[PDB]
Amino acid sequence: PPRLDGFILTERLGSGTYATVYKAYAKKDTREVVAIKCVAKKSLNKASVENLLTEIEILKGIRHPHIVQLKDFQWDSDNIYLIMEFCAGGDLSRFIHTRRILPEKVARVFMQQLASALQFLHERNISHLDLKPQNILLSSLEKPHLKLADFGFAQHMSPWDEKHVLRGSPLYMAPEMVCQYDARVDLWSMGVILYEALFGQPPFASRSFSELEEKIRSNRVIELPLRPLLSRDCRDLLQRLLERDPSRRISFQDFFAHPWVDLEH
Ligand SMILES: N#CCNC(=O)c1ccc(-c2ccnc(Nc3ccc(N4CCOCC4)cc3)n2)cc1
Repeated sequence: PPRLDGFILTERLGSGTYATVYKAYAKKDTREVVAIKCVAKKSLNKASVENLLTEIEILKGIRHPHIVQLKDFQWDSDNIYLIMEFCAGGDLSRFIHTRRILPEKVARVFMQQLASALQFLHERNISHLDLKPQNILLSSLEKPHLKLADFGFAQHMSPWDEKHVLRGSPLYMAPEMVCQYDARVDLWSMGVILYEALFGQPPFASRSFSELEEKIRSNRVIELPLRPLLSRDCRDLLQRLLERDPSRRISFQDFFAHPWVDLEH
């Protein structure tokens, strides 16, 4: 791994074609623990100092209990270092899948954590995410707080081959997205995540890509499986997140004031 002025790099947590994320203990503090994303400068489309630091200022100001904090930004001769809040529970995708499903009560707590993050971000006109359980992390396994993460560093630290890099998971992408579309795609995504939490797999889970495409392009309303049976409110919310016509899909205003979501926790 890389040696850094302020931290000791322990386990590998993540790997990309270009980046690597290590866990880290602060040197002279040790109880202080971070996740550090490392990216070689050679992999990046070079950028203004103005523009990059401007973007880092903006990311560091995106501070919410259910968003992974960018704590600091460092660099050396070879790399950049995005120093993040460490989430010790791992990703929401393992969490669901190793438990098969989450019961409605737990799903609910999680959705209100994720919605409170999304409302905050919506207020700031931040949107068009790649929301999925793999980019959502857990503060711990003990009574976990979910944390939205950005697994794809972008904008002024984008790579040279940005126009040849494929973006989105299609199991979480709003169909209008995969085929002109506003931030209401994020509400679709929330729907997929809720559905995956209650039923164990995204609505469009599939053996193959043609199978997947079929489902994305279909006009069938999404059928909720029979079990578990869920409260009338949960089912209302979920049906209205998973509406294909974005015009017909729930508003952000309605999502945030929706009874099942509370937002009077
Ligand atoms: N390169 C690349 C692609 N990955 C990321 O961008 C990425 C990965 C991890 C984190 C991150 C941030 C904060 N905390 C953590 N915690 C974390 C803890 C455990 C695990 N896993 C434990 C189980 O095995 C898989 C790793 C993953 C993340 N990760 C942020 C971005």
